[PDB]
Amino acid sequence: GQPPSEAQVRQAAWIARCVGRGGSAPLHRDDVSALAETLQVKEFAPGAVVFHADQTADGVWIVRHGLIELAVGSRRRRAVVNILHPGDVDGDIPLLLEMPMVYTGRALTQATCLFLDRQAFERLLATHPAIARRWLSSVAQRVSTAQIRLMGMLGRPLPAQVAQLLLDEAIDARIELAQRTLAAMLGAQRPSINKILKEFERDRLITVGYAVIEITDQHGLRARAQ
Amino acid sequence: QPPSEAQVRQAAWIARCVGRGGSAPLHRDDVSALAETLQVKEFAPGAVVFHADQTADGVWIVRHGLIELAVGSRRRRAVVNILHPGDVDGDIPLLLEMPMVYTGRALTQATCLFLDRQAFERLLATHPAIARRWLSSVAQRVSTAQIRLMGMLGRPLPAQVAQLLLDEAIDARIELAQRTLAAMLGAQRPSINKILKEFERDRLITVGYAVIEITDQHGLRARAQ
Ligand SMILES: [Cl-]
Repeated sequence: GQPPSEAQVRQAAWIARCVGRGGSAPLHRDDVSALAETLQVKEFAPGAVVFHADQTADGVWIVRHGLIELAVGSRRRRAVVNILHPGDVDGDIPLLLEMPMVYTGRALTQATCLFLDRQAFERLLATHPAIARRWLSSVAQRVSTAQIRLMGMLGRPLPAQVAQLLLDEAIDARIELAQRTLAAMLGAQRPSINKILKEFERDRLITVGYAVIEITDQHGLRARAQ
Repeated sequence: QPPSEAQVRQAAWIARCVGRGGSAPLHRDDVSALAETLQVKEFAPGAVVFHADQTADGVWIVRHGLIELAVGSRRRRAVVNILHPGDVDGDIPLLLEMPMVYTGRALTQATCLFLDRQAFERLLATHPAIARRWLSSVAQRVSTAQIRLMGMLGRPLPAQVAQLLLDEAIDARIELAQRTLAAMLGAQRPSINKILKEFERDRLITVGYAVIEITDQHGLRARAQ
């Protein structure tokens, strides 16, 4: 079929940069344990949908086991914008903003997610001050981190921006994003991005693979990021 | 000697996360109830309320007067925002354990209320409605800025300028230096100056000394695309 619009990809990608991670998790795993019988335990076969784009955020999802792919568009030509690992959290900030989810989460491997519905979420915050307080820290961290990344791109040459984006996205020196998605995140023309990546590759800074990019010279790439 | 473009840009976008009105974490009734908790600070014009690069050690609520937010040496200051009664600042850097990134100076006689770190934690620990409202407030304030930044991506500069003027306008008025407008867009003053003069020739805006008035909102929205 057809790929989603540049606008849809850009919006999904940057909003997906506010997901909760290890260092920014709103609940400790021990808090999660204590919520047993309140959290709903959901199992997912590979390929199964956890939540749908454009549907109201009606609770908080915690990844417990497996990997969850975040993507926008039709399955065949969807744009992957992120991957959630065990401990990661999504749904809470859009709930706080009374917004729908703007991408779809699907199990990439056999997965278990824990669901805190809206009512349970409100009750938790109304009754547990320490949990409310850590949630506030988490939200501040996650949204500010995204903002600061957008701010930092401004006023810099595009190759510096691409270099910086790769460095920021890399996990174990790997960026698992399509070139099209990188272009969308930077508001850049796709041929412009291709040429930069090709130059970085020629200069032995990166390797461009099958919708993944490998960093081969971190210090050299840091220099391009200025 | 002046602040750098990156300094101005950073301070300006951070200043766009100030809590105001519906987005403020404390409403007027909360502030009244916190009378014997909040420290009342009085200022004369030119007084420094808080300094760039200093540790955020509490939350500021403006009660009376106007507070100019700016970066750079005093003589070469770039103004990035004005706080008005009801505005709340300092809470996000406090939550992040980060420094203030701009200096607040009183423009007028001013009264600010200060909720120090210890009082802030005690409030959050004992007031569930204010704790829950703070959560939504931080999310809303920063996301609103995030959305403005996202919406600039890949757009032509004249549309960005038109959109920024529309977003900044209070009662059709924008009080920022052209160099600051340019820094917020990641651009240089001559580029912005050329665009504003063309907008002014088409009777969309009127341009003064660090002040722009919108005179044709429909026309300017058209340019914002
Ligand atoms: Cl491409």
